[PDB]
Amino acid sequence: KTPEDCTGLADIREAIDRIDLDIVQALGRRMDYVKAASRFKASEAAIPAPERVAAMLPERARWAEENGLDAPFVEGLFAQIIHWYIAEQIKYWRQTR
Amino acid sequence: KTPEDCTGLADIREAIDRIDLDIVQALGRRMDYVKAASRFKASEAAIPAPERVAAMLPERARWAEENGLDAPFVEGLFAQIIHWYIAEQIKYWRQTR
Ligand SMILES: O=C(O)c1ccccc1O
Ligand SMILES: O=C(O)c1ccccc1O
Repeated sequence: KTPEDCTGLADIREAIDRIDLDIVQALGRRMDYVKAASRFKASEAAIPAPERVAAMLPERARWAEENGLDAPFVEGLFAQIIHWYIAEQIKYWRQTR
Repeated sequence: KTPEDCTGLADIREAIDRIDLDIVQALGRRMDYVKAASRFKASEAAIPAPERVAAMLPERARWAEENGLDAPFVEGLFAQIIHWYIAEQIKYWRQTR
């Protein structure tokens, strides 16, 4: 149901649970691409790609802005996420070669 | 392209940007449902529903477990997301109710 067709918290919570599961499934598939990424790193030191992160974060802020969400909170959340995936990628690189 | 069909970082980053966009879009729609939730609350006090949050978090850990992601990271990320939405819902309630 749309937010305005929701008759109570049962409806609201079904939709929220679905959206959050979608997010979890996307973060899981995100990990697949991050591991695949390590095939195109020339060295371990290539992994963090700070210029790439610098480009990503304002992009995510813009998306926040365009979707009616506080840009600082979303951008900072994605800073945490991206740096966490980087850390995982390093660990994965080390463990698989 | 699938992670395994990606032929370089150009392909990897296209898919990651698509995934991160879907996540921002989903957080955007989630906000609509959180604000709609408020017309089913009594005062600033019924808003945080601690019994609801407590059931939510290990459900999110489980989904992370089933999607091959570190469960504390995902559980911790959602504690952060959920508590920020509660905050926004209180602000929203003050502003409109
Ligand atoms: O996960 C990412 O988005 C990322 C970005 C830059 C470098 C390494 C990474 O894992
Ligand atoms: O955003 C939520 O998931 C939430 C959960 C419990 C209480 C208030 C809320 O906004």
